[PDB]
Amino acid sequence: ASYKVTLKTPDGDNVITVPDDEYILDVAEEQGLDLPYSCRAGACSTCAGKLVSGPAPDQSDQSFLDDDQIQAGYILTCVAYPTGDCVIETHKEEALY
Ligand code: FES
Repeated sequence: ASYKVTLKTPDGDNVITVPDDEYILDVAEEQGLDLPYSCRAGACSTCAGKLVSGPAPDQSDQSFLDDDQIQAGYILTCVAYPTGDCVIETHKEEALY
């Protein structure tokens, strides 16, 4: 299955198609977007984004955000799979400090 993921970047909004078994960061980069990252292993906050609408992405592979933050919609985009059409704001790391 695939989903329409709207990424709202500081530069502009981009609607891309992401399959249910690929990570959002991976697919965004394939489409020419430049999103932040460092570890790419779910263990830091560099790739953080925030869910604006749509179902929550599958974060079973993330570990850095606290249960509280997954709670509130923060997403580690490097290890997040989409689970429905959704809109995510990227570059949100500063927001977690
Ligand atoms: S780049 Fe470290 S958690 Fe995604």
